[PDB]
Amino acid sequence: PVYEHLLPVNGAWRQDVTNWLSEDVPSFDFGGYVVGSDLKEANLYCKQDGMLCGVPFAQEVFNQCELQVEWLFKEGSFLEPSKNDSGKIVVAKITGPAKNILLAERTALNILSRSSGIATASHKIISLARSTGYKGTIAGTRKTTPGLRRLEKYSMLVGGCDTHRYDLSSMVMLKDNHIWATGSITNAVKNARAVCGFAVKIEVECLSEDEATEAIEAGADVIMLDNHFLLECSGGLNLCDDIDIYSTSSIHQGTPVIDFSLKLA
Amino acid sequence: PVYEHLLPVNGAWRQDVTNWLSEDVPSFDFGGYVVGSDLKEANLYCKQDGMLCGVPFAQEVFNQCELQVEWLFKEGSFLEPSKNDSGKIVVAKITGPAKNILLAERTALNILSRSSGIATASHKIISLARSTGYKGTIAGTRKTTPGLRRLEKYSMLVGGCDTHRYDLSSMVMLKDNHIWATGSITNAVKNARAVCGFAVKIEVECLSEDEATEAIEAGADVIMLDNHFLLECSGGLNLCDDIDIYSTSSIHQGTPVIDFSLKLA
Amino acid sequence: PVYEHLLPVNGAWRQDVTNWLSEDVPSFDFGGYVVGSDLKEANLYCKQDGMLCGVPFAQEVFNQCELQVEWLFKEGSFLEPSKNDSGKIVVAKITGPAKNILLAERTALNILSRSSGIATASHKIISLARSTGYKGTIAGTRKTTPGLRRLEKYSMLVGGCDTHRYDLSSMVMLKDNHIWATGSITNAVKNARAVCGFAVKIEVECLSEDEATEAIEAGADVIMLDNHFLLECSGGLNLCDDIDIYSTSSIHQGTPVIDFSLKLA
Amino acid sequence: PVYEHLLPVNGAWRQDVTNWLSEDVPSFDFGGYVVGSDLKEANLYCKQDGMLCGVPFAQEVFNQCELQVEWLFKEGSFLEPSKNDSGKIVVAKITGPAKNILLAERTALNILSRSSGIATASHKIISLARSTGYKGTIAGTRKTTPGLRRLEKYSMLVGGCDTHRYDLSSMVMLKDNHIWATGSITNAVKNARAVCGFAVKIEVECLSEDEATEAIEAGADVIMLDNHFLLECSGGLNLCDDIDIYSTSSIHQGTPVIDFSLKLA
Amino acid sequence: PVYEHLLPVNGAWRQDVTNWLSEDVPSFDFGGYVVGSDLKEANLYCKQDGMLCGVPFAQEVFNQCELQVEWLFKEGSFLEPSKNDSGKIVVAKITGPAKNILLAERTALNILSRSSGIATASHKIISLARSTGYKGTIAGTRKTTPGLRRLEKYSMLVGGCDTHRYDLSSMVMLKDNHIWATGSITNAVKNARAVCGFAVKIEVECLSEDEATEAIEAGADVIMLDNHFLLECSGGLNLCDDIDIYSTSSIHQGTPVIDFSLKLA
Amino acid sequence: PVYEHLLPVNGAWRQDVTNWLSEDVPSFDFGGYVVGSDLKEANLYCKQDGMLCGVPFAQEVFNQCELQVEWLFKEGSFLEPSKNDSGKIVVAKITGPAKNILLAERTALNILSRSSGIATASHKIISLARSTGYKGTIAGTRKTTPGLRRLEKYSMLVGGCDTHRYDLSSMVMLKDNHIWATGSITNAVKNARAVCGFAVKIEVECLSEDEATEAIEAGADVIMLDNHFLLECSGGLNLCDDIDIYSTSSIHQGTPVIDFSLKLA
Ligand SMILES: O=C(O)c1cccnc1C(=O)O
Ligand SMILES: O=C(O)c1cccnc1C(=O)O
Ligand SMILES: O=C(O)c1cccnc1C(=O)O
Ligand SMILES: O=C(O)c1cccnc1C(=O)O
Ligand SMILES: O=C(O)c1cccnc1C(=O)O
Ligand SMILES: O=C(O)c1cccnc1C(=O)O
Repeated sequence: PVYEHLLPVNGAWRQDVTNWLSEDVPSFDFGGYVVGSDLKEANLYCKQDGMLCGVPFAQEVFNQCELQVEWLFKEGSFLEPSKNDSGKIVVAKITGPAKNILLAERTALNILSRSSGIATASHKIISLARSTGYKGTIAGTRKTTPGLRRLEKYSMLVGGCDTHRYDLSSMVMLKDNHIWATGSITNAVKNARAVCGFAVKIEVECLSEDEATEAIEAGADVIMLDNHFLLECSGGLNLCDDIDIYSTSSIHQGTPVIDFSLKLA
Repeated sequence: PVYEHLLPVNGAWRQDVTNWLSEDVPSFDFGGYVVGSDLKEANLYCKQDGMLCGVPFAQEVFNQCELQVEWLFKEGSFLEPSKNDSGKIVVAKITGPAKNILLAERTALNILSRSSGIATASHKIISLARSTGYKGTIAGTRKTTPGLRRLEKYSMLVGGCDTHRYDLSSMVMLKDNHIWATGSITNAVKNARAVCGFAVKIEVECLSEDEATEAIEAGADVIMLDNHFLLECSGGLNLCDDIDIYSTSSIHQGTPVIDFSLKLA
Repeated sequence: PVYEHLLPVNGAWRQDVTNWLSEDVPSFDFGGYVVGSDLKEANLYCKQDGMLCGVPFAQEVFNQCELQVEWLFKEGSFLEPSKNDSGKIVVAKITGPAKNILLAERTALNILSRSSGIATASHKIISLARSTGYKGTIAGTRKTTPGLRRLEKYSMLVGGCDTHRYDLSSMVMLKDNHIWATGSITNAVKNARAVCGFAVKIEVECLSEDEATEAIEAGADVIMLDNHFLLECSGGLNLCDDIDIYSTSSIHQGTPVIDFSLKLA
Repeated sequence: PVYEHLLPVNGAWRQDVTNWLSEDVPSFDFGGYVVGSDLKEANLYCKQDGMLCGVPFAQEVFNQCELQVEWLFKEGSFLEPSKNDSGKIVVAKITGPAKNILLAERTALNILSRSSGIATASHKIISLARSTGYKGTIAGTRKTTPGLRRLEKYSMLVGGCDTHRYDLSSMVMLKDNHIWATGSITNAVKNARAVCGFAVKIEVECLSEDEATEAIEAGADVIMLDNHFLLECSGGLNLCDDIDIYSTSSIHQGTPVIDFSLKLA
Repeated sequence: PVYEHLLPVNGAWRQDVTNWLSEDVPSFDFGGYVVGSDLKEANLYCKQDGMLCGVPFAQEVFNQCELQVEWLFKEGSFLEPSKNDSGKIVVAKITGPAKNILLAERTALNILSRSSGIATASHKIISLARSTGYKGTIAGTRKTTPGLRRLEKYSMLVGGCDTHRYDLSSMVMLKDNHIWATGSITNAVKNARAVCGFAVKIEVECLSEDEATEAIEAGADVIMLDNHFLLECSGGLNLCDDIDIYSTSSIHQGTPVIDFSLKLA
Repeated sequence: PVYEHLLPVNGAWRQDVTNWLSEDVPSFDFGGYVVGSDLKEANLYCKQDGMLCGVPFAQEVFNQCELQVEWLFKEGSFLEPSKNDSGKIVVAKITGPAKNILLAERTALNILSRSSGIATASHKIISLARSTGYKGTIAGTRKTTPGLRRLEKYSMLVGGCDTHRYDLSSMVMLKDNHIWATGSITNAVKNARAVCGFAVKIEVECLSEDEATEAIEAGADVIMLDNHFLLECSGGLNLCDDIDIYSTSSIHQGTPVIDFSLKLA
């Protein structure tokens, strides 16, 4: 299958791209005026070892800037301009009006560098906590960048990690707050089920044995223990027991970026 | 003066906040339904040493969620839950309907953690390259997070760094591409000036002495040398000559985040 | 003429379609990922006797999903999968990437089923109150579905009914409230005329003879009697006098839908 | 608990309300000009037996129109202006500028009538298929009105029915198309799981015994048979076996509306 | 009555105001930062003889900038800082944070100056072509400023002129193009009526006697002769016969502006 | 170079065009329905002496209306249908469906007439104050039409004038208000510099010699005297000293329009 197929042929994400362009050009593009529309050739370079990600997003930028691109690598590929036989690697060839190329450049690179960084960190962590023989899964969180959740979750997936719940409208996640708000884990879970129904899972964060057990009997689908049913521990950075899920914002939040660059022939 | 005064009482940034809420709740807030509207008290905790930033943005989230907040620290303050007399520090007191608090929580914390992280890195770098006795300035770049430029530039400022140019509609930045596109640095600069006028500066990236010098005579306001007029070097991470500006995406891109948390009494 | 020509080649209605897609895919299209982009063939089936409507809207969905469609029937056609020689009727042939077809499907069918239902009810009512020899017109109301007024009014037209006034900015409709608000029907009508001018008609709802008559002398273009000038009665469902207009939300509000389906070869 | 708490204090749904107002007043409100701003009193009447629904939405309309409202009944209440001791029932008291009341009126009533209709049909069906002693659940579909999904799903809930899956980004629903697209139910389910992860359920539509059984072994959470795991039958209108879920668009699509009205004192 | 009552308490026009603010502050308001939030007093001055218009729009700007304003003159008032006992006239008193006042200033004044200019020209023309004893009406056109139609039409009204048709969805206006497109004025008018219905008027532009007459018999509501039924001539700037309407873009297009200013105490 | 290259291949300005179309067709295009889609030919005529401007904007309208256009003159060309060998001049040839041409017409002409008017006035003023031998520049202001700033600034440029500062986020412009708000011009300028940095110029309005001089020493880039550093006088309409900049809203605000028309063959 193809990850980019997760993105609907059309939807709000394409308008996100348009807005990112507008964010860069509130009025006029002075540089585009001085450079002109002569057709030009350009290479997109990857200048740091890491996994390529964000291809469909960068491509949408290129599409809206009316350029012709040819990717030399499939998304998800691990690149290693490690050699520095030049120190970098051409991952795409671009053609189009000079101004159009220089306009798409920074926005496109801002997407690739950040999406690749998340993917790279996600992959490092799962493969790492694979190599121990762990069979469970490593998941993300909701601690995403404001306005950039679709892109970052998508990058988690390409990295080989679980996204965990997309938002607050997806899997219900109950805590102590909700628990004694209704009287007991049972009530909290029953009221959650009363509105989410069968199509969506309910997860309850516990801290003891009994607590977990009443949640199970209440109908909870997941139980978070935190630092018929699945088990999850959250926070854990460097431990692997035989829990089903380990959640950590480490694969997506505050991660290093993968450097890219673009140059006209 | 007050940094938050840079933000217009009303504009698109407030709609950005609304959209960040919508990004978290596409349909229903199941948890808000189970917890209810009973008034509750909550403390916002800073769990890592660093500079507080993003206050006006987090406050807008709280405002739209109809809550009452009292900040215990001015924005720009360096916090040091270093002590772990508890390991954390209450930076704000919040009151309002249970559901409203839990709805604002993740979005508000996603803003603070990232804005504080950028501020903290920005401050570390300038103060560092201060301590050497350098009198010039440290600036950022355009390698910002897509859709989050206002917030990140704002954080650079609070950190004590220069934002550098906001976008492509602000200071013109000419390169080799534009240069031989018109015939010479002089032409590129003349065509740029022809459209940007007197109100906006023109910066030309050079690589030699003469080049710099023709740019100066052409009317360039800044000259980038890269790895009446000002001088700037770009890339430099760990060197301080007596240049006027040192640009590096290090103070804002791929920076660690500062951990925060929120808990109901 | 062609009804779909009422829709401007470009305007907000096309953005409505985009938003309907986003409403169905807030994050990822998991099914589109599992099915892939292989080209596929598909038939759009009409599974209930009724008039075909909403063609230009369904087509916009197909266009944005980048598919190739061929309609086998003109909009406004009465279909009668009455036969159940199969029980259904292929009204369109579609081709395109598997994922793209399944993405457009539900949204496209939600449009056709509802637009056809309105058209079908509208047609049934006018033709019915035709067959009596009535020469006047049957009109709709403003009791449309929130956010879907353009589509429903358009469907009323295809059905052979009058839309009546599109909104509150179109024909002025005065009631008792406005009447004694100024002192008399004459004043209400004079103040309405004072702002709407000659380009827009003024309608006054009366309940007696004199009332109607003062409205006529005041300059009213239409007089509603309700359960140089035209006459209208509103509410009436099952009566036909020689009034000019009979208004009823029955041709568009709370009407049955016409079932459609889509299947890949 | 309170159903309206499912709605986030702020999000896109409130902007939906604003747009519904704009849809009614593209330019000027001639009637509002003739009536004026004098404070007025108004009663909201329910003129048909059915369940009250859409309260938070109608209230948002009233809020944006700056009016004061007092609801005489809790949402979810079954009303029976059956008596026609007057034939109707005051469900809310409104106060505010004349023009503001008449502006909110049609939009507010268009919401109540349709939301109550859906709720009423939903309730009739579950209670009905309750009375047989059926312990399973009755669910809706994705055949919602374009642009009005949040409101209609919300109404399904108030009616006492399950919403079923909200959209295509929520529970994965695999069919034959996806099945042989990968080679087997097992593959389809494995690829779906590969992208949706543990937080979201996977449902597979089958037509035989074995098929169901391979889906179960593949990891499917639900199995649709259509006309550890749950079972669902879809289409069924008037049959109740001991399946877990019965899906039908009947509780929300093409349902009669509940008539309301508003009158100034 | 009050003209500002034509504007719905809430709708897109208020979002237009927000966007006008964003158009002025894409990133930061440097001046607002240097001036601060200290409360200040300010007078809004009218520096040129003309009619005051655009009050509700300027007020919305002030409202969104959270200021307190007191208008010293009703909208529609003719001002004559003719005296230059100072040369200007305080039309409003404003109070609020320094930064908030200076932010609203230019946008608010850009609205008043242009709306007053249109009103002033509109009034000059009708009063002028009043003074001749003409009893007909002077109307505008569709040659409005892109994106500013609501404001300019509204200003035409305050000036004492007819707006003429608001847009292409309001009164149908047929020309030769449409006429021979169907075969004859009769056909064009019949097809127009077939879609616009009774609620909207149809206007046909003629150039001869017979032409006018067939339009009348076809059902046209207005007949334009251009350089039961009404008559209109379009273009005419400096002629008054006993036609009903004289259309000219002169009252709104390319009109001088009325100068205003704002100063802090 | 080409002025239209200042506009980004894609951004908000293209959405502005879409909205201008929606502003003209809130519901249906009755005329487009009566005229049909038959291909037609059309000439765009310039009926008044002046400079052609707004070409890229009018072209976007034509593009969205799916038409084929051929401009007979480069933007910036001075036209002189002075001859009235016919009285007008074909500046563009258009082809496409009848309805599509008539839909784009008014919006396209509203853009050309106003953009050309601004350009024409801008050119008249600079060339005029050229002919005196003045070597400085003539600039505009921020007194632009709400929502139409990009278009009007762009027109100023084509006219041969300086735009002056685009908005409040571009060059800082300090006044007395800001000056004594901090204690002195020096403080105001220092606080402005503290937030705008090196990339953006600071302008201070003075009224005396010393004042100018302290601003210069404070670091101001421009000094406005009003009715290393540059000098500017603002207001001046009919005086030319050897100042660097003369600002006047006369080249863009309240300027006459250049009449255009469109006719089908
Ligand atoms: O909310 C979540 O989805 C989540 C899931 C696992 C761990 N943390 C979180 C969080 O965002 O705090
Ligand atoms: O473009 C800029 O503003 C910029 C300024 C200095 C260094 N880098 C950049 C960049 O974004 O590549
Ligand atoms: O308002 C209208 O257009 C209308 C016209 C006829 C009958 N009812 C209505 C209504 O919406 O209540
Ligand atoms: O897609 C769904 O969610 C759905 C669920 C059950 C029955 N039908 C459908 C449908 O929309 O066709
Ligand atoms: O179209 C109109 O409404 C109109 C009405 C009268 C005169 N001109 C026009 C025009 O815009 O060309
Ligand atoms: O604000 C400006 O940019 C400006 C610049 C020069 C003269 N006036 C102004 C103004 O808008 O009042």
